[PDB]
Amino acid sequence: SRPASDPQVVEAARKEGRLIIYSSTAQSSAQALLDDFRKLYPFIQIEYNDLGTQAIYDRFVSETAAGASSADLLWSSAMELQVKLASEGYALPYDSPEAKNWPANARLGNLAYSTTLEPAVVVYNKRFLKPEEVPTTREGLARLLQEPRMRGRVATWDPERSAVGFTILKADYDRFPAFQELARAFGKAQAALYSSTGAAFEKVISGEHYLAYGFFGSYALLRQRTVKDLGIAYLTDGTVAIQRVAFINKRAAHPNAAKLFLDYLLSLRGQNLMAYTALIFARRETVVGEATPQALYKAVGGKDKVYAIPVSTEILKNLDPAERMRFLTFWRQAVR
Repeated sequence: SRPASDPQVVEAARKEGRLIIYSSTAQSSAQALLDDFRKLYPFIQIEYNDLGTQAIYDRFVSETAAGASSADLLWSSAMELQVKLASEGYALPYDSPEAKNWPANARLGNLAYSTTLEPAVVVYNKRFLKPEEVPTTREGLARLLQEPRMRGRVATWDPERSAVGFTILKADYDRFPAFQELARAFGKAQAALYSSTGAAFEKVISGEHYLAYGFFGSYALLRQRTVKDLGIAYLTDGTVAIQRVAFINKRAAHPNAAKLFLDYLLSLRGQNLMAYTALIFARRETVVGEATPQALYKAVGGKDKVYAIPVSTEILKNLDPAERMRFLTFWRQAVR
């Protein structure tokens, strides 16, 4: 199919001829979306900047303050930092014709959009933990992490170096009491903390760690295709899902190309490519592939077991000084 972007937007994008993206989405995961978008619009040259979540925010803020050339479109899993920018005058307001059935809690009006529904999962090395040895609950994981063989064998986010690590672990801490017992077991097992999914996965795949907690199901599914010893367990006591937020730079030199790419990401065509080929867990329910809401809900025991972090200014509470102090003070004491 073809995204329902307005014909006048398509022609204005052709005049621009160019699209600059700042994205946290691994190029390995995004590449099939970029390639399909270029098939749709061969007259748009894409510059894809694969950057850390904190670095996107810092660089966009600096470039905008200096009046400098910046991104047309920002796409990031650090939901608080995306919602912060889009609620502070950095977003081009645009009603996507592809987002008409987006729930209100999946969009910041016309300022920013959910593009995914990606679970925080457990990945493990099947050579060292068999599927049946991996518990699917926080209390069961706390129990496994008491075992001497697990000491040195756990990876999780560093929520002080990854903005999305913070998004995920803060939401886990807020929603699941059992997260506290688990975080103390991170301490017991001397969990190593990583600022990126790839650094954690590299150590699970070598076997330096047996298990990684809290990383994206999308990246786990894509890595599984080339690494057969990679296992994925879905939490059945409650799964946190992030929504990667896209918005258009208000000061985009190529606003119309950004509109076409945003529409593409929200379209059936783009969400189906996520679900089927990129193995990015899609936001749209009416998709076919492995990385779908249907598949996620089946793995966790139902939709009610998924806490989907909303694309809302309410989540800026996570950036409040008192709220970061409570979370970090507890976190640092538990995992030392």
